Amino acid sequence: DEVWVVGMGIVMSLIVLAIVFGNVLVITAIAKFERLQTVTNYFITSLACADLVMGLAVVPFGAAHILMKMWTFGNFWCEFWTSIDVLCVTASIWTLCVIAVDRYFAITSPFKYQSLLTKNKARVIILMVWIVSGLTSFLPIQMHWYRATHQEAINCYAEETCCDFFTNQAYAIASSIVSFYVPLVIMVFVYSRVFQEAKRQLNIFEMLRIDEGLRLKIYKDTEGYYTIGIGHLLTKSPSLNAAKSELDKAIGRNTNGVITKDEAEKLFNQDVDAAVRGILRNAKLKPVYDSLDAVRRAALINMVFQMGETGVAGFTNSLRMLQQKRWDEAAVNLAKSRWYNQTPNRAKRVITTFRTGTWDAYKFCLKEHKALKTLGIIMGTFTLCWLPFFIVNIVHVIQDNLIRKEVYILLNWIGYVNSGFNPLIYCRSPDFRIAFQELLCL
Ligand SMILES: CC(C)CCC[C@@H](C)[C@H]1CC[C@H]2[C@@H]3CC=C4C[C@@H](O)CC[C@]4(C)[C@H]3CC[C@]12C
Ligand SMILES: Cc1ccc(OC[C@@H](O)[C@H](C)NC(C)C)c2c1CCC2
Repeated sequence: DEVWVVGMGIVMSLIVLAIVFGNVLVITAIAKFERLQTVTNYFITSLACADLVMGLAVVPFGAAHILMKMWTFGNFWCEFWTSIDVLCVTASIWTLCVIAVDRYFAITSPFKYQSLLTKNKARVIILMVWIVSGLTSFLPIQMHWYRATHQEAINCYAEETCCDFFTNQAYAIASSIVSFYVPLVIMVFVYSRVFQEAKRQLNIFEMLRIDEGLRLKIYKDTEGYYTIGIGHLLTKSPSLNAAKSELDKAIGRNTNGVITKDEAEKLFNQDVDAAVRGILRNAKLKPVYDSLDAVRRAALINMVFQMGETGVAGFTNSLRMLQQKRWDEAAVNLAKSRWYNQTPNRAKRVITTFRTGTWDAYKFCLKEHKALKTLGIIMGTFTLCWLPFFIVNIVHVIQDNLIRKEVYILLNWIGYVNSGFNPLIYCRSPDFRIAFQELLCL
């Protein structure tokens, strides 16, 4: 009825507007801020382009097809529109598969979080995805290879006002597997390894980068002591000059209370090295360290880094039970300390690491790991929005009379609405957040 059509009209207009605004913003943000011109964001540009082309050239014509209950745009635009629709989905899922693979080679390289690809190579990859997926999208449609031979389909082909996507089973099966299932299966398989590797490759340096933070200017501790870099304690003296001298001495140049990322990592290495040397020189800590596994050793190094060899050595009953592998018993004693009261968020992560012997407490804490999670969210949400439609479509092939037109259209629009979601997910990135407020003049 009238109220449903007008109400449907408003909702669809907002979907078209949300997709277009959101995706133009992404493209603009990457194009204007150099810090965002990265290989990963070049693939995100490929994905935002598909979503923009979806939002501008696909969804408005689909909306008009639903509202008008017919196709008023002619047979040529009908086949062309359908081809663009398929291209936008094929290109998107292959771009996500490329991201997964790129992230895999990155995490399994000594560079860890940087692409092994150059921007030129990445551009050529994107161009290859779009050309190939465009060839597999447009050719079977223009050539009419997709066409079904039943009368309901045949009548619809000859009718200029009918643009119902009737396809033969071989086309529906073949194009779905190659254009959607194969890249999806590879993406989910490869990206689960990326996540596995980020947890597996967690070390003491990332653990402390997480706990201590990074500051290139002098700041105050929890104890209010002058610090810089990754928890590098400068002096217990309440003089900023005393902190500045000690800094100038450490680095070996006129720092003026500021250091480089190169200098921050340099001090950090010495500190972590000293913590380990201090453990190996302590009679009370060395047997505890020898009995611990790789992960738990990092938790112990962390404590020595924060409190010092002597401080940790005082936890005589905890250390005894760490040695005796009585983790939950050690955890209780460690919780019943001044250390836990002073730094509860850090202590709980360290205590958890001692209990589990895993990195689950440091899961998605690093900014690079947070970027990986964001990319996983993009992939997970695309899959959730498109898979019900693709399953129902390949089930309509096996069992002809499954569910009706209204369910088929609904599930396609679930997929469509995904083109509007990605700009909101990039809001997770602080770099993207700043870019947006800058472009939106907020
Ligand atoms: C209907 C069809 C033909 C239109 C498809 C639009 C085409 C022209 C778009 C979609 C995705 C686009 C690419 C998206 C990603 C990048 C990375 C960017 O840093 C340089 C350009 C480049 C390589 C774009 C070139 C143009 C491109 C291939
Ligand atoms: C290879 C491939 C790629 C994308 C697909 O769905 C997109 C879907 O919005 C369809 C085209 N829209 C109709 C409402 C026109 C499909 C295939 C195979 C059939 C379904």
